[PDB]
Amino acid sequence: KRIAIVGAGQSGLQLGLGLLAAGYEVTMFSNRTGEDIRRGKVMSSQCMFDTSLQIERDLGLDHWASDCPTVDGIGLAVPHPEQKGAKVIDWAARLNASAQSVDQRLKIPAWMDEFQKKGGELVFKDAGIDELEACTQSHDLTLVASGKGEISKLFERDAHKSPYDKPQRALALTYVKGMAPREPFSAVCMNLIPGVGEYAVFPALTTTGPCEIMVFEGVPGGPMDCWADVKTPEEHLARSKWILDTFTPWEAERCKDIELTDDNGILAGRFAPTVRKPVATLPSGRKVLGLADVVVLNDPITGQGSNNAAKCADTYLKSILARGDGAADAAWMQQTFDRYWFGYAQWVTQWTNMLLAPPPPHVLNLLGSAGAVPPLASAFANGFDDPRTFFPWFADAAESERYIATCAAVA
Amino acid sequence: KRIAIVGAGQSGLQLGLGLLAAGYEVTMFSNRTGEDIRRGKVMSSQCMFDTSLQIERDLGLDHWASDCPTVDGIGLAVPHPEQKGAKVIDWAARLNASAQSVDQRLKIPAWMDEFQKKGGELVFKDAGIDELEACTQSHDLTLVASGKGEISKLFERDAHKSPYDKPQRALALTYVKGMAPREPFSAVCMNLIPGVGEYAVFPALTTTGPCEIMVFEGVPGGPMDCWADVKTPEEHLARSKWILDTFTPWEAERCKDIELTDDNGILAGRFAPTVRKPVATLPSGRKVLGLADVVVLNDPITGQGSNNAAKCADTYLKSILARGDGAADAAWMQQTFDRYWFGYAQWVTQWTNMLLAPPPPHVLNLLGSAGAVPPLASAFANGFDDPRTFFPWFADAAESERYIATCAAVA
Ligand SMILES: Cc1cc2nc3c(=O)[nH]c(=O)nc-3n(C[C@H](O)[C@H](O)[C@H](O)COP(=O)(O)OP(=O)(O)OC[C@H]3O[C@@H](n4cnc5c(N)ncnc54)[C@H](O)[C@@H]3O)c2cc1C
Ligand SMILES: Cc1cc2nc3c(=O)[nH]c(=O)nc-3n(C[C@H](O)[C@H](O)[C@H](O)COP(=O)(O)OP(=O)(O)OC[C@H]3O[C@@H](n4cnc5c(N)ncnc54)[C@H](O)[C@@H]3O)c2cc1C
Ligand SMILES: O=[S@@](Cc1ccccc1)c1ccccc1
Ligand SMILES: O=[S@@](Cc1ccccc1)c1ccccc1
Ligand SMILES: O=[S@](Cc1ccccc1)c1ccccc1
Ligand SMILES: O=[S@](Cc1ccccc1)c1ccccc1
Repeated sequence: KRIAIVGAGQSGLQLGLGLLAAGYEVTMFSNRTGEDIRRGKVMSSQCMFDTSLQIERDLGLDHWASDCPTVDGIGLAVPHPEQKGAKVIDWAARLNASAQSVDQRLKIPAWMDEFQKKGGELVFKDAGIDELEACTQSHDLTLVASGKGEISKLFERDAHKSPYDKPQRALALTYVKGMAPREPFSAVCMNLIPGVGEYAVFPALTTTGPCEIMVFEGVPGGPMDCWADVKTPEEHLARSKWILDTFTPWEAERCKDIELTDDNGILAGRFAPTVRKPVATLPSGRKVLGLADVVVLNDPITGQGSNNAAKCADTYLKSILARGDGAADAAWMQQTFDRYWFGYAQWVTQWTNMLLAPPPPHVLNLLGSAGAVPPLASAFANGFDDPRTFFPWFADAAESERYIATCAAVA
Repeated sequence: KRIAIVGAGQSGLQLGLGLLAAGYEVTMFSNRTGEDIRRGKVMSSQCMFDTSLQIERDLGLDHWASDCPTVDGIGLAVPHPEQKGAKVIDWAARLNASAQSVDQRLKIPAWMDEFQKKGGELVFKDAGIDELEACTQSHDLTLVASGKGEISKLFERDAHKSPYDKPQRALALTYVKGMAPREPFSAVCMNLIPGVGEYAVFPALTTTGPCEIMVFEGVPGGPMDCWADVKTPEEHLARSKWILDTFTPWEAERCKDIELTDDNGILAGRFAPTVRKPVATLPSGRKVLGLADVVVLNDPITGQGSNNAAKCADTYLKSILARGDGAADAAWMQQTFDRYWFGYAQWVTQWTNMLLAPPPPHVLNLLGSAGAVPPLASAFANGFDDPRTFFPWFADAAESERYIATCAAVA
């Protein structure tokens, strides 16, 4: 009934807090102080859809639900190749229930505070193998929940579940104040720039209050792979506006008076999508279990990492509670991951990895048809809450045409 | 905020009770009295796994949880072709959480009583088109939850989702007292008789207390398609013992003193697996929405119909609550079904329909390997709680060999 978790992030803290509430003793390692997280760089755009939000609600952890702006739909626009400044696709659909984006700079430090208040043992150290060897002698189970930290590479890359070994997009985030609110409802406003990349923007809550988060993804080497020469926050804001002016002038109209929320409300980087084997064996021969981004890491193009992290921690918590006094051996660890992967994450991952590649004709047809077939637009919007619902019609041309027909018949 | 439901069965009553608890007005049509259901023929073997049981718990509807025997694992046996009376495969695995089988003869009438007590309007009539036309003028939404009743055929068969148009098994149930309990834990004891059929048995709760339910499925025309000449309860019990004596003598050893729980604790029949389109249009042009077995009907070989019914009613209830004052139009109806189908039921249905066909070599290899690889046996057992977790390794030979390797590595 003693659990150790290395890494104080979304999944690790959600799990630790749920374990404490169930009467477990929990040790957690953090490599940063709460205040340094609050005031440091942004980490995510963390748009969480209703199913993930509800996992938090059910643990009593939705502390910002009233203050965080709701995200009430999804929109998709595509520039018109033959009409300057216009869109050839431009539609939106309401989400059946609101999404919300609460800055991890707010959430993770507040959850660290709650974790201590509820009796967790928070240990401050940049943990390595030595700490894992110690934890595995004093605890019944040790999890690594370290996200994109270097220690995550202790787990073996799963080549068969990882089609990519290089970054597929150049990423940037810009948190801003002063953006014209979307009317008549808020949305994830997605912009697909063929052969170039993607821009998405939606309202969120950060450390200085409500904002909007601009999310940029660029095909590497293309016109939106444009962050290498950006060296200051001012240059970052300027490059953000330049992208909108150049590729999505309809969005630039909302941005005449935007400012950064704070100089650390910016990010640029890239990584290869990666799936890893969940059980790592230490030099001693003892074993540790990987959680969330340690074992399933996706590009943010589908906005699923934090959703995955909440759903992964829920599955792992349920598995721990069901195990009782049973051994937390490698078999149990593997079966816990397997339920997450085969039951859910394989479909999130396959969908995301397909979207990173150039869209085949049947996908462009789906995106266009959604603008004239509102049930299909709704299927797209609410698929973000459970990407299993995209299969098999998103990936297969013949199935896509059947689903368009089903949607048109009830429009 | 007025909902009508035609058919007082598992899904219809679960949904109606959840709607009443959320403040809706609910009208329900039943074609039988509660007492006639209690004392009539059995309808199911209704083995419900933990996720389905939890849906009921969360609605406060688990009224028999303490009295119903738990089912704590799954076992699989296959007769040895070259050793008389022996098994070439014989293994078991524990379920991570208990399953339970509460006779629908107990549950449905008790839930009808609760439905009235909680303010539902229970109307007694064999409902037809006229009642649906009336309901759709006086209610905001009308659902058909009539199971295998004739009115279910109002919904159009979905040929593309229905690979079969004929029964694939001859079915029978026998509820008995006096069976030797399984030691050291209870289980769904499955017996696969190659080219002949399947026998499964597990403990349950019926109207005279704890029992075991014998479940027989026979390839049509084969040795276990053997119920046509059975005309009395005594002949039914005798034919049940004959199957065990002939094909599974190890199970017959537990059955030396079995008796029927009651003369109506028997069933024999068959049906074609069928998927239907969820929106039916009445002569008036008004529309009704199908629920559970009306739109997704599977053979019982995987024991999923009641599980599907609980999960379907949960999805539909969530969709209704999220809709608020939004129109309950055909688009919303279709999207509600689509989330159930693409998110979940398509995988239950594909798995079940594959199992009805003769097993390919890689499946026989999986079943044999599970006897020597306990993590793989556990994957099989707990897959019954969420059949999504069988994909893609159950259906594809190359993926099956990868998963066997994953399991063996942590054994
Ligand atoms: C640009 C960007 C945009 C995104 N947008 C979205 C979005 O809109 N929606 C969405 O759902 N997801 C989004 N994500 C993904 C989401 O942010 C992550 O998937 C989520 O944070 C995963 O949670 P986790 O618990 O696995 O890791 P994290 O929350 O990253 O936590 C890991 C923690 O462990 C710490 N750590 C690392 N190494 C060690 C060590 N050795 N010892 C101790 N601590 C250590 C790290 O510092 C970090 O604090 C986005 C990601 C990026 C990069
Ligand atoms: C032999 C057998 C064994 C099974 N074993 C299992 C098992 O182990 N595990 C499992 O999970 N599932 C099992 N099932 C499946 C499970 O019993 C059903 O899938 C489940 O009952 C579906 O619930 P439902 O609400 O859709 O329909 P039901 O529970 O069948 O309810 C439909 C109700 O509507 C009534 N009705 C019909 N027509 C009308 C009308 N015109 N007006 C009013 N009322 C009407 C019917 O009389 C019935 O009472 C089994 C099924 C069979 C046949
Ligand atoms: O992370 S962005 C995905 C993206 C889109 C466009 C340009 C960059 C990134 C997101 C967030 C929530 C829901 C959907 C998308
Ligand atoms: O309905 S039986 C399936 C079956 C097996 C063997 C012979 C007949 C039928 C069941 C119940 C719960 C879980 C698994 C199987
Ligand atoms: O990839 S296309 C457009 C796009 C996707 C994600 C972020 C930005 C743009 C898509 C759009 C909606 C639903 C599924 C896929
Ligand atoms: O169809 S085979 C054997 C069998 C299945 C179902 C009812 C009786 C026997 C199987 C066994 C376990 C898990 C998946 C498939």
